[PDB]
Amino acid sequence: IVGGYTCGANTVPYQVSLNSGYHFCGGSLINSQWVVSAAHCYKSGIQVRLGEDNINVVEGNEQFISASKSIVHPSYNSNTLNNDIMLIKLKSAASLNSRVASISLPTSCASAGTQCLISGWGNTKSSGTSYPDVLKCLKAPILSDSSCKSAYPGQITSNMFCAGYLEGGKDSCQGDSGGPVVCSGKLQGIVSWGSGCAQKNKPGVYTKVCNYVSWIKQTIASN
Ligand SMILES: COc1ccccc1-c1cc([C@@H](CC(=O)[O-])C(=O)[O-])cc(-c2nc3cc(C(N)=[NH2+])ccc3[nH]2)c1[O-]
Ligand SMILES: [Ca+2]
Repeated sequence: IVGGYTCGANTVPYQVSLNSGYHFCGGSLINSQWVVSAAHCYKSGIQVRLGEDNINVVEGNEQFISASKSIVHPSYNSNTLNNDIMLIKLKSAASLNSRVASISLPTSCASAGTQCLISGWGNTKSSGTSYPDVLKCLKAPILSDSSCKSAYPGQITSNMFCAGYLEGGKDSCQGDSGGPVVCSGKLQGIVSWGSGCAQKNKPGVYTKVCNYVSWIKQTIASN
């Protein structure tokens, strides 16, 4: 997250770190046994780390659980990143509490202008890598479709939306992929891609979760 601030330990109880010997992507806890993340963060040997804050020190409240299965959306296209969503079922349920809680799925899509909270342990620099130890937060609005399409002509599908700042300096970045974009207490987006990080006129692009609600529910139901 570039241009963000320290969230404060466990202030974002639904955030998870996907670890394969190191933190590589974020994710959102949606029920005690399932997490939603991005399809391009898929790999085997994933351990889900809940209740985290400083990812390099155990401080307490952390729960490490291996993933049972990862279900990448069947229509996920790696070249366009269309349908960049994945469900990971945990080997055992997490114990929910105030530091580990699920987030709600939406009932409507959100409008441009809605303000959301984006978090992650991704790069904090737009030029070079600087990965933090604690969770970073950023408040960003959803942009209109015309501003999104002007920024990325021919690269935005109806399963994506843009959020951020056209002037640059504040944005999500690599390492943040798979994590949450929460607006009015609902999971509306998944950190997916962007051109560089926090570059002028190149906002973050997010998976439009409201379009996968029925799929999430059905897929969780049948598994
Ligand atoms: C397939 O790529 C990945 C697989 C697993 C984990 C991260 C990535 C991933 C990789 C890479 C690097 C790879 C490198 O240089 O090492 C690449 O290909 O540009 C970038 C991202 C990434 N960039 C991002 C930029 C933004 C943004 N708001 N501007 C948001 C999410 C991003 N995720 C990103 O999500
Ligand atoms: Ca820790």
